[PDB]
Amino acid sequence: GLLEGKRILVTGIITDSSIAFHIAKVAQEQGAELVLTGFDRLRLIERITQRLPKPAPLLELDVQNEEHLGSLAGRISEVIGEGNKLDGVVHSIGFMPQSGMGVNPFFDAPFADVSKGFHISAFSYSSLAKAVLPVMNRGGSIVGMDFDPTRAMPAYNWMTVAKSALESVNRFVAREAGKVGVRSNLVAAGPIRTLAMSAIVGGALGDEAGQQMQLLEEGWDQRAPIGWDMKDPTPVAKTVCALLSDWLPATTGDIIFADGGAHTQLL
Amino acid sequence: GLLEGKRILVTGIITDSSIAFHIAKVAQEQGAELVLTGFDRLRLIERITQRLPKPAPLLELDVQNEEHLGSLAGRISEVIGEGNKLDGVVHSIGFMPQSGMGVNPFFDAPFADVSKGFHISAFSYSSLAKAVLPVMNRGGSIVGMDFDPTRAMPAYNWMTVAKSALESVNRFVAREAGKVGVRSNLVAAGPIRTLAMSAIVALGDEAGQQMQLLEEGWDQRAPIGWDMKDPTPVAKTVCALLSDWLPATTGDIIFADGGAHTQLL
Amino acid sequence: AGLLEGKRILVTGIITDSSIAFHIAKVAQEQGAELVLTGFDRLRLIERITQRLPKPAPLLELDVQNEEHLGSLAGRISEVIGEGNKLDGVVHSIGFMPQSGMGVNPFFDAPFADVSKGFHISAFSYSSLAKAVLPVMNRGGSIVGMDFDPTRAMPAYNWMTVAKSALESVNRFVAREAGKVGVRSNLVAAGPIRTLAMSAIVGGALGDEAGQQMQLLEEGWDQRAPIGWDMKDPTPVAKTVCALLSDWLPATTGDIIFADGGAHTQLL
Amino acid sequence: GLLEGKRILVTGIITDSSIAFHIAKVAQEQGAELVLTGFDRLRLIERITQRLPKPAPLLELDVQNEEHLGSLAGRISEVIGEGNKLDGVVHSIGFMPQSGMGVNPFFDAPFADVSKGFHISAFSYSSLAKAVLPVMNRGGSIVGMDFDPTRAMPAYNWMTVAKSALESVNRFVAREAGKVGVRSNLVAAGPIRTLAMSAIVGGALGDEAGQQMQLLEEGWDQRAPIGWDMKDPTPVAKTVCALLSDWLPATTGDIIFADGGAHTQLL
Ligand SMILES: NC(=O)c1ccc[n+]([C@@H]2O[C@H](COP(=O)([O-])OP(=O)(O)OC[C@H]3O[C@@H](n4cnc5c(N)ncnc54)[C@H](O)[C@@H]3O)[C@@H](O)[C@H]2O)c1
Ligand SMILES: NC(=O)c1ccc[n+]([C@@H]2O[C@H](COP(=O)([O-])OP(=O)(O)OC[C@H]3O[C@@H](n4cnc5c(N)ncnc54)[C@H](O)[C@@H]3O)[C@@H](O)[C@H]2O)c1
Ligand SMILES: NC(=O)c1ccc[n+]([C@@H]2O[C@H](COP(=O)([O-])OP(=O)(O)OC[C@H]3O[C@@H](n4cnc5c(N)ncnc54)[C@H](O)[C@@H]3O)[C@@H](O)[C@H]2O)c1
Ligand SMILES: NC(=O)c1ccc[n+]([C@@H]2O[C@H](COP(=O)([O-])OP(=O)(O)OC[C@H]3O[C@@H](n4cnc5c(N)ncnc54)[C@H](O)[C@@H]3O)[C@@H](O)[C@H]2O)c1
Ligand code: NA
Ligand code: NA
Ligand code: NA
Ligand code: NA
Repeated sequence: GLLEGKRILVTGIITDSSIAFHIAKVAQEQGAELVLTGFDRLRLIERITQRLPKPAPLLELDVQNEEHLGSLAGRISEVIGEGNKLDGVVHSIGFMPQSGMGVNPFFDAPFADVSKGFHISAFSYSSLAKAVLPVMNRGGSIVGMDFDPTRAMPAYNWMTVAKSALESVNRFVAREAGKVGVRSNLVAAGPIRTLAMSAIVGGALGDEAGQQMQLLEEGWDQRAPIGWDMKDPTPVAKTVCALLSDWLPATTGDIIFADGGAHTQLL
Repeated sequence: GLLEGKRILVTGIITDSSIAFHIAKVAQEQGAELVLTGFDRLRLIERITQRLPKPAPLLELDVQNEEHLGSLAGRISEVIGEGNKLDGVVHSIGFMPQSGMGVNPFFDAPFADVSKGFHISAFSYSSLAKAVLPVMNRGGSIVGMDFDPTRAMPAYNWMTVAKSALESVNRFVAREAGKVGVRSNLVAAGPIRTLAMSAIVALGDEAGQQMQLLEEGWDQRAPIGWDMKDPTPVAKTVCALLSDWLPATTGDIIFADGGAHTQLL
Repeated sequence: AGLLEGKRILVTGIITDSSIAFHIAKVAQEQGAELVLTGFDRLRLIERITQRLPKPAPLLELDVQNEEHLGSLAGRISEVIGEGNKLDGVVHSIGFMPQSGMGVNPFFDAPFADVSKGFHISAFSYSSLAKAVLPVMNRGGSIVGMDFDPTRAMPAYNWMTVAKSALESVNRFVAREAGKVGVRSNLVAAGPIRTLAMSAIVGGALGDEAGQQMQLLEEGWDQRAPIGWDMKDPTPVAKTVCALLSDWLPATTGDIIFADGGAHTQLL
Repeated sequence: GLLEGKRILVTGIITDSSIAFHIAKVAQEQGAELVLTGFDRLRLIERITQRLPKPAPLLELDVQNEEHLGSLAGRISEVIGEGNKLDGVVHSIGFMPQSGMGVNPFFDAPFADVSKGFHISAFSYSSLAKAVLPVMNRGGSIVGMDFDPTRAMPAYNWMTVAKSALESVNRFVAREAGKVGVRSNLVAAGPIRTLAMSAIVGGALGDEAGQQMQLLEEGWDQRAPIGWDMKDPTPVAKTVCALLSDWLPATTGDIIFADGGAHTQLL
């Protein structure tokens, strides 16, 4: 297996459409031993994670909760064994209140909403790394999920701003993680049908949300030289597992695109 | 003059070393009529702005204060005249608590501090645009100050993250401002000796060595050199973007850094 | 009162009154600059075009593939501008890629000799022109070239896009050399400006599928641009070039300034 | 193995320091069956390829030679078997005449020299793809070697221009290759001590250029959060093998950095 014998923490499962669910699934198929975290809906997440190929312990983690973060490393050590450390950590956590996305006016998002979105979507990448690095092996790998924010675009609005901040945070986490021999990278994915993608069509009434998703998928698949399927998270999941493996050992502070090549083409 | 007859709002003057002070100075030399804003120490700012070439009214604006923002357009109209609008707006506002910069470890910056820095340095570019666009002419220009955050740097830490956010905010502000014929752009300046940039740093030998190497390297990398004690080239570049001479540039970043960012060594 | 008052500026690249260089020259003269112009090959026709400019200007022959033309250019410039005078600005507005490299053949089928010629004219010659003119440029001068954003692949533009990527790299090295004598070097990345060659593709020169793609590509600029984009109006591009020729961007070099309506900053 | 059962063409071996030699070594260790090509010094390359873990046929290929390119597919088919195709192709080919490098003035490099370097280092990435795509399986992978040309550098001079052109070529190759389900990507490596740059490193293209190359290497390891070892091509070879594998299946037209993270850091 690609990740045989590696112990990996996977955040961000909420439904079995979640990108983290497919990251966790491929990682287990490739021999990894997982620890999972879940936010808020722990009973529902526990049932969801039973659909994964192999059993894995589930820990509660709200990245806005400094008590959760401060106890996380010790809670991880309790489940993986006294003398054991993590080899990989997956950040697959994002949120932006409704006012910050969809057809809602960009100028009308109140700061309290945008700040919450920045906290969960960008600041928390530093928060999670700070919490887990003490229980990470040298040679380890932290990977976060990104959506290319180089250019502005409709509907993504303030979540785009949060991703721009996340990219910057990743470069600084790589400085800290490198002091202990750990890599830090983002995977910039093309669009995937998840709960997150439903936030993007927020405000659309009627068949508008469906047709907006149709236009998004059509244009992405068109630009991508090898095509793009928003219903298939497996290629993104594999890319994350590639970064969690030992096969990109000189890549850190970086962004690896898993978008079908769409961002390299203009029409 | 380059800005003859243009009415321009300039935020961010705190001393005569402020970048906004030199922007305001050059803009007046080039025929512009200015309105200034000031945060917190208004009595001191009023006296400092008397050093500018020409008089300009001063309005209070704390960009975290929604009442200040919501009244700003009406307060601008009171000073420039009933039937008049602004042609330009300069955002030269930046702040990050000490926990988010310097020798303070990146991981130890509390969220409340970083959020305040994000508010003042990135979110407020949108807030300011929202407030002034109703009293801006078509063909107008909004310019903000940037420091290239494409790569991580020691000591700048969370201020670099805020600048990464600011670049993204500018691209979305350009979409809103473009609806009314207004451009929005950032000037990415090389390092300048100001109060805000001195906050980034006295604080031990590691911080001292980091900044010397940053400054040493910037003049070295820049093909035409870089003078950290001279804000004039940055001020002129902002005036270039306020003028009518870059009329098809918006949502963009213009570098006034000696060309340093184009060179590796 | 002119943006370029008293400045002596060399403008290459005029072939018709649609040439971007023609509009650069027009605005620069309107802003008080004194121009020297260059033209390639059929100078008698180019001279009739340059008579349409607001003010008279000498025209010098320059084939940028001809090293004798390049080696004699500085002296020929000095002869027309006066013994003790130098240039303040230079505009490179020169580009060409043979048809095989811009869609008439598939990308893989363009012969190297054609592509090499396009690279020579469109990228290498920015270095060649800088070498030739820098001896007669004042400190504080400015060299500006024309770019078409090559960050992403596009239909039909093919090897010309490769040439522009090369030109962007050349500009960064010219900035190193020019900076030694106090001269800035920059590119203006313009949005598309209507031409006969690309109009032919939109007319169905490369078939109906390629025609639709080129038109969609062009239309997309005005759509993406937050302030719109007018493919028939080179004046905003001309003004931006004059802005880089002025003294108002004095700390910008090795760089790329976009005059594209903001299109490249937007994804839809 | 990461490349088990895959047939891969590797260009660019000249000595056992070549990046291509280490790509070949790791690929064979990971189960790949290789075909190798060599330019000009075929007796030397034959001996060099005997140092690899496993035997591999060696084919002559001068990428400036259109006859070599036009016969290449058939010569590949002859050695891999009638009904078999390639799964991967590695372009590890670069050259710029001395006039285009070192202390030799950038403005003085004659066009004939720069055009030759452009042909070998950038155009031939398209030429090789054109030549090999007819004998490539769907789902295959083409990988070329890049040196980040986003910013100008001492001594690399016109080779940096060639790399900027190569990055553009890669995006158009990805378009064409994507039509038949093949990916095309570059690996931007940190500096590695190889034959091509040895004279510049040794001061033979000026004492100043030698000094600047040392400063470049020192700063590269300094910037890199996980360090950079200019004598160790293994992390680069592994990254190329990662792109040849099935684990980055949604990445094309792209550039993957194997540089210690140096390019993401300013000091
Ligand atoms: N779906 C796409 O098109 C897309 C594209 C690129 C990147 N991404 C990114 O991938 C990541 C995963 O999103 P997804 O598409 O799988 O959607 P998702 O809704 O399934 O996952 C988002 C996760 O964030 C968690 N989360 C929210 N607030 C949290 C908090 N306070 N503490 C801890 N966890 C919290 C949620 O519980 C959920 O598990 C996000 O960063 C998203 O922005 C998504
Ligand atoms: N100094 C540099 O090296 C450098 C480089 C590039 C860009 N910049 C940017 O230029 C801008 C101006 O900074 P400077 O270097 O002139 O420093 P400065 O300290 O002189 O100016 C910063 C200004 O921000 C104002 N400000 C802070 N909090 C505010 C609030 N709540 N509401 C309104 N205004 C508030 C201050 O009153 C001050 O006038 C900032 O955006 C800074 O990030 C600075
Ligand atoms: N038209 C657009 O959409 C567009 C967009 C962006 C950039 N540009 C660039 O702007 C520049 C000007 O192009 P244009 O649109 O005005 O087209 P154009 O055909 O009018 O100008 C190209 C010029 O190059 C000259 N030239 C060609 N070979 C030469 C040689 N051997 N020696 C000297 N001069 C030579 C031609 O005589 C002509 O004057 C080019 O670099 C072009 O790539 C054009
Ligand atoms: N060494 C580094 O620091 C570095 C960094 C990044 C990328 N790269 C790139 O990696 C690739 C491999 O170079 P290297 O450093 O391993 O050096 P090398 O000297 O070991 O390999 C260069 C190869 O190019 C081949 N080549 C030259 N002309 C050719 C032609 N006409 N036809 C076919 N092959 C030809 C040579 O035979 C040789 O095998 C090059 O593209 C180089 O630019 C190298
Ligand atoms: Na496609
Ligand atoms: Na310098
Ligand atoms: Na538009
Ligand atoms: Na280091």
